[PDB]
Amino acid sequence: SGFRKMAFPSGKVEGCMVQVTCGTTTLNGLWLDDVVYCPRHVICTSEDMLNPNYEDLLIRKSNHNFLVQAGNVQLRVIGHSMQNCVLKLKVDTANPKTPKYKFVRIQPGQTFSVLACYNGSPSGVYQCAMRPNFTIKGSFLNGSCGSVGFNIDYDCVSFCYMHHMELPTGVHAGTDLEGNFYGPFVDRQTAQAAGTDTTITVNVLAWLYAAVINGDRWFLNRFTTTLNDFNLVAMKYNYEPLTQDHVDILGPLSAQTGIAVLDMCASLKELLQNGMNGRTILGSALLEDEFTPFDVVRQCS
Amino acid sequence: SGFRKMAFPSGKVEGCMVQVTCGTTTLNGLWLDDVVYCPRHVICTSEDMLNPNYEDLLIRKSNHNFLVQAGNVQLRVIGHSMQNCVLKLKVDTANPKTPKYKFVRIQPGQTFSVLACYNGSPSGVYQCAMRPNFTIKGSFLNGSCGSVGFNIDYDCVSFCYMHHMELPTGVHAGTDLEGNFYGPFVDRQTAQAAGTDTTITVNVLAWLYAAVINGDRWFLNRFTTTLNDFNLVAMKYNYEPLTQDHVDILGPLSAQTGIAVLDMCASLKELLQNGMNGRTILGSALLEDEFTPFDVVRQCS
Repeated sequence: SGFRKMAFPSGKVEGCMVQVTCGTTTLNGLWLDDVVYCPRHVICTSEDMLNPNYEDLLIRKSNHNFLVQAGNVQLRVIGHSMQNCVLKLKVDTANPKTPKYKFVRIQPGQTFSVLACYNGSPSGVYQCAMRPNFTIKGSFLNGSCGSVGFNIDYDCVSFCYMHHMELPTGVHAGTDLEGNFYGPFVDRQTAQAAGTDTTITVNVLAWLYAAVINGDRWFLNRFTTTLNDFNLVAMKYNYEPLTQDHVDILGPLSAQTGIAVLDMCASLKELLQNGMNGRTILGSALLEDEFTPFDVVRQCS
Repeated sequence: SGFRKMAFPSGKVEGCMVQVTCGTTTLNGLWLDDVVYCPRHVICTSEDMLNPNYEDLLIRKSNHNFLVQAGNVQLRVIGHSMQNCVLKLKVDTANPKTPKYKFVRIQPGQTFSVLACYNGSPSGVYQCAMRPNFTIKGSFLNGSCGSVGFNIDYDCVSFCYMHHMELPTGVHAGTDLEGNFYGPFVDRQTAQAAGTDTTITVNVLAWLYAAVINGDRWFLNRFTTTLNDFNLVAMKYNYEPLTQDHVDILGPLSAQTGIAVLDMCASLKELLQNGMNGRTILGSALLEDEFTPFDVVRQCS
């Protein structure tokens, strides 16, 4: 028993992290087979970051401009190209630790593990959720660009995030591994900022189910509500709307506990309207929305 | 920027996890060089767990009674012995992925990463603090015994915890890797329960410093307090006493922020006496005590 925010074991990804240096700019890259993936902004300095033309900047580079280091061993770059906001550097050695992998793009409200790296060296691992406004609330210091986010399913690593930049509010923005940004952000210095965010309702409900499974029941009540009346309270408190597909995804948890989804929605309505009155749920005094129904099932089998 | 509960990258430990089976009991073991370490209660069934004599039970076993599996490869057991509550199984193959390691015992209030495993297969990684009552608030399902806790310092893994059992309140108890339990617990079925716990004051203060570093300042005030008057409020709210050594450990954080330790103690006193009034600190509505001063410095450089 117990319920903890848990990352995937990171070993399969640790074996893929390298350091990429271009000029005086160093950051992290992802070495899969004979290709290294990294943020394209490794090819410019701060003067270019104000208004960069990356097609121009890349044409002015050669293979020998890129230093790739996997631990001690320097990897020889034999080709370079750009795919959207990611740079692909072909190297003359296939990574012998390449896991089975896929490049997948995730949806807002889904979670993934982040392996924070500096200078190609992993430093820590933690879970993130993609917020509805396409930012993540991570922990990234200078040098962490190119750190990746991933999920693991039966020894296949699904890479979903590469870190590119920090926004003024301290949240983080990046791309999928095809180089396409999550959200309306760009890899240049503008006044860009995170848009308004909302709470992921289906995840809050999943976490209330986790709490019941772990013996927290004080917030339960005899009432039920309709989907429609619940959603009127959702909008008032800046929660995302709940759909029938959400109800269906919550099915297995509702079955394991015996509490119908719309029964739990009544509890959430009262928590939103009255607060907690000094009590806690799974050790939180706030309603937590960064656990998916899948995350809960994984720990509550 | 940002501040997140972060585990150490787990790859070095993943390469050491094996499955140990004895009869119908299977759990996790730790394979370092040519020795496998696991909880000794793998050698008994439920009838023995009520009042086991482990010296008797081990004398009745032979090497061929132990099945050790590292992935697919079965490891041949050529020796067995008991050290306190851990079983040591000598095998005929040295683990080629053995990292540099040490066996260290940690202090209450210190943190470590847990690699949750099932059937020798890692499933997730998360941070834990050793509570003052020598329990941890982990996430462990059936089959997770023998999962280990560790810290990493410059590619040396310091193993500090092996998981043995769950207590009635849902918290967890285990041993160091020499087999010596943390706290007053035993590996048999008694009515044992966690003792009263307290809040780790130095860690709460470290986390308030993290918050200031990340731009949370609303709880600061112009006041200072003495160590003695602070400690009178500590006892009232079930906080551990603060010592001069604690003040010294908080030195670097106090220097980076410009807020003297006893200045921050005044803020903690007011947070304890008045609450938060609907505000949050680093996204928590509760005061968090599972980050050490070291954990904070690691993310706030």
